[PDB]
Amino acid sequence: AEEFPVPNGFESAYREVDGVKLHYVKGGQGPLVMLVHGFGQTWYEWHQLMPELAKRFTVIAPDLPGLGQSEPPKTGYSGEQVAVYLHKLARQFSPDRPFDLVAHDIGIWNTYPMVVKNQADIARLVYMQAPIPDARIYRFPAFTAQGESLVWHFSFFAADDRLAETLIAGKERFFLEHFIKSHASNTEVFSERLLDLYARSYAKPHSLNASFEYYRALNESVRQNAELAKTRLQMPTMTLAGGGHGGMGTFQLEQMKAYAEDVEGHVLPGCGHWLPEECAAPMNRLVIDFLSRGRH
Amino acid sequence: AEEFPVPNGFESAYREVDGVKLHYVKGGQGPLVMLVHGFGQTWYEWHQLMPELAKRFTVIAPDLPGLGQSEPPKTGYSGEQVAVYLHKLARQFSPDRPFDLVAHDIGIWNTYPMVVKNQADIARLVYMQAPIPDARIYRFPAFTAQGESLVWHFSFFAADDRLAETLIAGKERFFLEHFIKSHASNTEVFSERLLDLYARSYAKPHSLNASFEYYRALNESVRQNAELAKTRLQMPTMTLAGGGHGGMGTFQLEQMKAYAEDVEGHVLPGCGHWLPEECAAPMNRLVIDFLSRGRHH
Repeated sequence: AEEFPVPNGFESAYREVDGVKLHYVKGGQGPLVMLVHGFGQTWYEWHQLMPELAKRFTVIAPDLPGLGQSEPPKTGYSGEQVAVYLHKLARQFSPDRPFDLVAHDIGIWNTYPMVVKNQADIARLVYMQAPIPDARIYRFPAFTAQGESLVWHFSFFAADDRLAETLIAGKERFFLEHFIKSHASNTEVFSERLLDLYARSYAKPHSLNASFEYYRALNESVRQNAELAKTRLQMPTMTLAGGGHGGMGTFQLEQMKAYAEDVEGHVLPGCGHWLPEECAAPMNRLVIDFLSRGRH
Repeated sequence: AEEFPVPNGFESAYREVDGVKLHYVKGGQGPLVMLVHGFGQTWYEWHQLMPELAKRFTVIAPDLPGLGQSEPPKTGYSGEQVAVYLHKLARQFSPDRPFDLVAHDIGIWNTYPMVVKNQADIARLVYMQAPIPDARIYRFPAFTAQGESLVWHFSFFAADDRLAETLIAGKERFFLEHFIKSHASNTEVFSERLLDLYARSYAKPHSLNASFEYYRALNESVRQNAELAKTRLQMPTMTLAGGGHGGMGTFQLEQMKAYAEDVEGHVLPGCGHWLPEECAAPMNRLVIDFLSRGRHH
């Protein structure tokens, strides 16, 4: 059974990593690029970028532990714990060569520790639309002169008593449409058909719970990254952010400059949080061009 | 059927104000003190203070429009619109002398405009445990290094799509217990009986909606107050805030200093947000003493 349609020529498969069965979709030939999705979504957010990249790269897009068709992690949900699974998975397919990494939203949280701890394994890096967990996240506002803020959901999802799961259970389709569209500029791309696909996946009880456990571990990830960030990233990096409603704007690049020696950033106008869907043509172009500076 | 038990010597009653039927509980004799409750609660949060205060004052505790047993407003939920109802209600009972005002949480939002526009009508003012709506509210953090922050609910409640009503319906008791305890230092004061009473009240569909419409009007109230605040408050003012988990700390007095010429403040250690319940005895004493410096009975 497949929660989302696999693009022609790709395979849907599983790989046991440290006792956790991870789902992924893989296609193409050449050096490896791993694409890591974020909250509210699965590997499928990459499905329009994957065929283009696969003309030059071996592309793998896993489901984060507990989300999509991947089993929950056995260690924990902090960035350092989850990054182990993702690093080992990539190195199964690229054991003797560095690979490229693209990550969106909490895909950043779940990959930054393995990037900084294994810099020689990462050829090039693309991060989009979320802060790396650090003290800057405590400076975002709870409420803005326009209304709900970009990251008030951090508190909602991290609250104890299983607050978010208890309220959202049975209402997952309603909640996800509101969450996605409230963070979008080009809302029209989120058809009811596409929203049904994403909602059915994260409504699995273990996936709804896994979604919020990433936020329950966020302060631990901040504490982890305070130590790890004493070492700057040395490989070529690109950041992307939306310039429209729901976008991180200039924050994405400005934070990354504290982390990376070699970084270029782009703000995409008229685009919010969901870059692969809201602004597929310019985002795909930027990613393909940046990764194609390396060998393929 | 009363939603909450009425203290001995008090009456539960209704008055029509601008076509809206407002519920209140009233007792005592002497100059008028109006006590205005906040989110998650009703007039009943004042039920321990009211009999003490009624020894020297006429005490009235209304339900905010749409909450408790009061009809929703027919104008809107911004501070300036709601304050009209509360001002006119007070004037029905104290038309010839200024009255005192005590407000908690969004009771502040719903009274500040009528205080600033009708200062001759306000003898003394007590505000506790919420910012006056102004630009300062945009500085509170979305998330903290210890977990959820004090006012992320501003965004949750103001969200469109009836986000809050839709997620909380069928879970009203669960949500209110979490909200109260996450903003409290002393949770033991909230018995199962008391939580049941508050949950049943705000679970009424029009009251659940009304609860969040106050927040959907919050930016409008901020914009209204930006004009109103050009006139400082001149009456004696006291602020109270909790010093414990859920409390506003020094923020309450420090904000009020920008609004009021004559202001004193107290921070109560070991108390969170729900001062009339968490720290009833010292809160009651401070209010009674502050109001009894003025003329009473």
